[PDB]
Amino acid sequence: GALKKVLTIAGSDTSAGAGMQADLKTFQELDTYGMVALTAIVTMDKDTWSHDVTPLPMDVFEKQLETALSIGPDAIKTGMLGTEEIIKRAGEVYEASNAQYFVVDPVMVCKGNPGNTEAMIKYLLPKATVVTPNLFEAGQLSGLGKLNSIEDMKKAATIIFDKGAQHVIIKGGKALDQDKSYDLYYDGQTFYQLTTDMFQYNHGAGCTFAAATTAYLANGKSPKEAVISAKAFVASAIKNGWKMNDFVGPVDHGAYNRIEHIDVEVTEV
Amino acid sequence: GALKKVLTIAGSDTSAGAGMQADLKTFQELDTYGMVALTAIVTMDKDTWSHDVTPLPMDVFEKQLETALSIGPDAIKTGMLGTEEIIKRAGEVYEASNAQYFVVDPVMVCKGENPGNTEAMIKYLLPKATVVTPNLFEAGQLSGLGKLNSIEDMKKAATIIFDKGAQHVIIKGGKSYDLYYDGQTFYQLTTDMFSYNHGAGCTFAAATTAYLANGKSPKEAVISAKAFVASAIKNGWKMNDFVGPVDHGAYNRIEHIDVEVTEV
Ligand SMILES: *[C@H](O)c1c(CO)cnc(C)c1O
Ligand SMILES: *[C@H](O)c1c(CO)cnc(C)c1O
Repeated sequence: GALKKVLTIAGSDTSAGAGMQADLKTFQELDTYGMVALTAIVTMDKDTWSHDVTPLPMDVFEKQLETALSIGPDAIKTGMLGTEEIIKRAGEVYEASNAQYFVVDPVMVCKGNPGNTEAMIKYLLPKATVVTPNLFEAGQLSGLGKLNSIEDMKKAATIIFDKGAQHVIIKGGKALDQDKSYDLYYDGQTFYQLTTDMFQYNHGAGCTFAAATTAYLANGKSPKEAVISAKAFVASAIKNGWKMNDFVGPVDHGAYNRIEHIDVEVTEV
Repeated sequence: GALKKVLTIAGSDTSAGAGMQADLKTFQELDTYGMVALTAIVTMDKDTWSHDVTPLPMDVFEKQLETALSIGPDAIKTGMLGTEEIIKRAGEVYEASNAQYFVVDPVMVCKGENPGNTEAMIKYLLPKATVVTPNLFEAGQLSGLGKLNSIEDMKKAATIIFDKGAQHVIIKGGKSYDLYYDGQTFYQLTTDMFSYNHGAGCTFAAATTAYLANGKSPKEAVISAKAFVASAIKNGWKMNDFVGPVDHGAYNRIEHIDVEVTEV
């Protein structure tokens, strides 16, 4: 039947591994109609790879929103938002829409502000179907600071959930363990640990995971299935990522469908 | 082997049917690594679908090109360029890269809705173009023939545009004829006729570009891109009362449509 319409409110990653590029790519891979409202443009210097974030004026941000909103998204994802104004508006449009799914990837960092954090806490967490911080973002969102363990991650998730998020996944990434990738998923009742092997290039892993979750929810998976299916999606992308230069390599967003499925072990902790 | 890297220099079609959205989606469908240097942001009024083109500052345009060029595209496509200076830089970045394929979709109009720009395309892009993909209006402008009303006028247009330096020319007729010309032979490309065609041209040029990057001859790339876009068109859907985009994934997901090829 008709493609589900999935909007991302996000920034452009010129390198095309992350940000709106990941979102659109992943939305397409998962057979949904992808759309974007750009908040910012990120570029990288040719010699050093230093990032430059160029914000987009609010008037064009709002023009993009009006269009994308008239089209009627079934699910919304947010990525790099950049300002409290934008953060606040991202929240407002979700509520104003007929969308049933709101996936918040609380971007703070790229590979290669309590201000925005508080605005994220205030305006986004209470409407979030799923929120997907990495280890660093989870400690900020929870106000616990540096999380060192599965049990600290459990603490962070309860705190974030109690601030309004219906479902929380914290990516433990290379910080928690480096032989295995652990994420902690929490739904208010039970803590699930999600585990896959590690092999290697993971630029855009985060966005891709949040983008896949949104598509999976748009297409009818429960948040649990959606998160688990997204972890598998991104694990394959990560395994088959490629070297772009001396600083970075993107995930291969098409790997799950074109190369292989990777097993995600799920356990209660 | 590694994913081929394909750059599009284009604008954002907020409706996500055409422009860079169509490009990236098409690029992804054809197993290539798609990238974009954004030239502008196109938005549409909710009530009238009036297009508003917000250009991006030239400084951010150039920072995006610097990053895309360091990554090293295997192929470059152009879409909406908007100014004669954007037109010139697009050609220059093609020449500066090690890219072997330059596909120019000389966009002048959008589904739903400067001859100085037309002159700029003729001077800067056409001499570098592996493939140029005008619709009927754009071909009449690039050729200077004005409104093309027949396969004879299209043949003339294609000859003129080839003579301006484009190596392969396809004029989309808009039954369902496209005219392909390589300098030696005129091939009429046809399928059955199917109105949710928003982004068909971008998708066609984007698929052409990916096919070329993945090793198909220009003839085969065009024929393959036509089948690709025909499926997308056939499976387009109604977005609102003004427009309906093509289904970029329809070739892979839904069905494969045969292209009839005939010399003319
Ligand atoms: C950074 O690379 C990045 C992210 C996080 O990976 C999200 N969005 C944009 C535009 C980025 O550049
Ligand atoms: C128009 O919708 C359009 C075209 C031509 O189809 C190309 N690029 C952009 C950004 C557009 O909006």
